[PDB]
Amino acid sequence: DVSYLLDSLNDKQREAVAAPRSNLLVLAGAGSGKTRVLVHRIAWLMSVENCSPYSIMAVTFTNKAAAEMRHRIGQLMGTSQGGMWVGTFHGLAHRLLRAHHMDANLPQDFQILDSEDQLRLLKRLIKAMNLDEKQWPPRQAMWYINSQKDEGLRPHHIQSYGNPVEQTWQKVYQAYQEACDRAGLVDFAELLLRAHELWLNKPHILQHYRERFTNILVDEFQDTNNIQYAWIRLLAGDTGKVMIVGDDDQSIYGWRGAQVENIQRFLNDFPGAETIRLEQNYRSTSNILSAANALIENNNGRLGKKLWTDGADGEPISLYCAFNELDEARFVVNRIKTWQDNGGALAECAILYRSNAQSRVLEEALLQASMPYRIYGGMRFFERQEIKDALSYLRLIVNRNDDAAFERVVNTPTRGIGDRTLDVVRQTSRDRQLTLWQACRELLQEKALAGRAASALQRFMELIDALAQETADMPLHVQTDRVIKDSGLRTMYEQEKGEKGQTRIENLEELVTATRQFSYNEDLMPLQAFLSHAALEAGEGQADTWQDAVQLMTLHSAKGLEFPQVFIVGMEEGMFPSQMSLDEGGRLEEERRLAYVGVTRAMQKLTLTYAETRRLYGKEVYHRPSRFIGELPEECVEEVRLRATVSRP
DNA sequence: GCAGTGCTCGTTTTTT
DNA sequence: CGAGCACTGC
Ligand SMILES: [Hg+2]
Ligand SMILES: [Hg+2]
Ligand SMILES: [Hg+2]
Repeated sequence: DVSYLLDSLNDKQREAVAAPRSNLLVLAGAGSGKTRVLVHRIAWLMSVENCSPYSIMAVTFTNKAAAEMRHRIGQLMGTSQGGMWVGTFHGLAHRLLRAHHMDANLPQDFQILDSEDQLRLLKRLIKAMNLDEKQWPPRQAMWYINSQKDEGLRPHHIQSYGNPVEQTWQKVYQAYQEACDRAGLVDFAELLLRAHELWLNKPHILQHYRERFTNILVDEFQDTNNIQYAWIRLLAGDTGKVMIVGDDDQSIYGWRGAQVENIQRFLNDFPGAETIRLEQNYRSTSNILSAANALIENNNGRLGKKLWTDGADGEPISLYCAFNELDEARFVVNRIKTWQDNGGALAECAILYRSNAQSRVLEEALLQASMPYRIYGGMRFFERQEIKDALSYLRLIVNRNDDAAFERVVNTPTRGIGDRTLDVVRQTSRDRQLTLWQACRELLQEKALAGRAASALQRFMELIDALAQETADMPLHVQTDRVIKDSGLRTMYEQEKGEKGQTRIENLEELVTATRQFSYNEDLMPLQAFLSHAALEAGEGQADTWQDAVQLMTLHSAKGLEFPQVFIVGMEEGMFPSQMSLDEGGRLEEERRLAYVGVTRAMQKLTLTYAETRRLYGKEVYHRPSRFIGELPEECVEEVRLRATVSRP
């Protein structure tokens, strides 16, 4: 019903939800409710323009997002609403490559490569090419190769004109691929490019999709890279009508491939594409939006817009100058204690910082105050070492040619397959262009390895073959439990020293549970299905989930969240903005955008703080306040301070 | 391979 | 300043 979908929505949201089928850019301000627009828009396309759920493809970047969206779509709607592709670039890209793996030149069960895996593979290849890992860093190689793919550039496209400095990397890249392709491996970047290329080379397939997906919605468009923009464009073609939602002002992932352009490029490569601006904010108080507005104007790129609210101005924005970094912490904690002692929840308080560096000091301060908290730093579940070791065994069960999985657990736990043995193996793979496993088979046959070692290498191969069979007809969480024991991993981590050893076992226990609860769906078998899941869904950092805890994280990982109380620390020049943005650049505007984001995360109160002194790795330093703090209105601001009042008793 | 030891130098930053 | 970490001698 037309009113069912438009009544709760505001004037300009309706504009977006009810516009005619076409290409349009919905420029979503900060607390404007863009998701609500995306959800309502989709239900509108189905109910009003009467489109088939199979004609809709909403794409996001994070899984959290994909889920929130898949969830909300359901409740506004009747039921499941299947037939509708909702997911992330990588996720949807992965989906296509499975459905058309053969036409994509990929094997049945190709496996995905997470950062680590990829990083290690480069290291092995750089060495096996006799290159100085000291002056040819894998980390560097990685950046080169990922950056290359985010442009659709394969090795035979690199135009290294004369500097071997580049002609060399191309070499690495060429080997990396040759290897990956030989083992059935695909990294994140590959997923998009292979998909893209897939449409380029197979007209009928591309045709089949242009025919199905006529309604495309893309969120966070300001964070797309060149190949994603391209992938969308190619799919929309001439028929598809795409709605892109974005904020050219919250783009803060440029240092990894995000194109500030794309949001405008859309407008250019799309005449007729109108632009609906959502500027009513239902998040913050008027002062916050004021300061927010003010700040962001200082940047020049911008497509323009002013966040406004119907709510009261609210409390002013508190600024604080602390002695040193350790005082700044106590300040934040005491404001929070007050919050709490007045009935405030801890989980409604967030302390934001620019660098992970800044968390240490904050925690002790919180801990000392016996104040519960949660940090959102790193180490996802499917990235912990005990988990990857386990997965690499399952990985070997699916495909013996998974060099990455082989290299990882062949001698993990130690089973006597040393370096002199593995050195021979890794070289044979190069010279006879074979996958590690293949090479171990010919060498064994040829008896080219030292008897005792060879005997060990053998026993290994037999173990994997034995598990690949014995475990064929078992439930996923049974096969997992068996592999975790037979691999010898449990025994290894069982006897690992103290607290850490404990933690690693409790996680292997969690891996089985995750497998148990793993809900099927479909296209592939559970083990592969599950491996794909673990590679694409990092999966958080465990329990301690019920406690009312204060929220700590970097500004980057606060994007999209909102808290009544938001504390931003380290607001000083030399830290925010810092190095790069100082000695000449322009990443500065990105830094002010990051700032802008932080500011627009506050609902009731914002407290910015900085110190006159902090011990920046090494000596004491004396930073002055971020220019950002000075770019906020004087009326919306309120400076707090402690003064030495010596009263003669 | 692994336990210790001597030496970096600080990536702003996190997704998949 | 120290977490992380390339180096050997067993
Ligand atoms: Hg339609
Ligand atoms: Hg001060
Ligand atoms: Hg104000």
